[PDB]
Amino acid sequence: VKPFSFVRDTDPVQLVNFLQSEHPQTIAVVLSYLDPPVAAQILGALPEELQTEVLKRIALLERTSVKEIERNLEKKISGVGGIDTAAEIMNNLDRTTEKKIMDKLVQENPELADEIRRRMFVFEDILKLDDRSIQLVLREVDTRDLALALKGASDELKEKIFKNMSKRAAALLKDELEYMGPVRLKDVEEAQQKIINIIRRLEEAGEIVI
Repeated sequence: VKPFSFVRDTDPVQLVNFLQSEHPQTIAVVLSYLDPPVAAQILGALPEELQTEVLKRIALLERTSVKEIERNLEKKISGVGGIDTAAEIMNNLDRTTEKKIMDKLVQENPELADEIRRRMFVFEDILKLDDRSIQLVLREVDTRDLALALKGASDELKEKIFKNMSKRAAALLKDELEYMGPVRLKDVEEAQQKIINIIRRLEEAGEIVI
């Protein structure tokens, strides 16, 4: 079973009560093991002074120093946490708290802040992109992944994507949808994740405009 799994079984406040007086690092460890919405809920309820530091430690969980990297590597060779975890927690925080943590990271860890922000991109964020960028992305997506990803998108996002496809691609997509049928929710999920990865890569290449 997974560590800290008894957390959803534990009380609400007594939970924040104990974590409050623990070392930030110890806090980072416990939260990085929980479902993000749960972690975001706890994080936002922690004393303001711990929020940023704890979020940063979650982001750099086993990357804190060259020594830590060297040690962790050796373990895996012989016998959790990270940027994604942090970004997922930030997406589930209330806007206000999220903004405060991001503003501080921008000031003290500008790079890490940038890694987290870019990792925070969700499928609906595609609505933030301009039409040209969207077309750029579409050329990198196969018909089936697109169809799957769309079964989990808002009608508005559906539209903005459609009006940006080539006539031939749109026809192929429509065909897929017609003979696709019901699908496992997790397929819709990885399809969207796949498109998101394409976006994350196209911006690392500095060719994606918001």
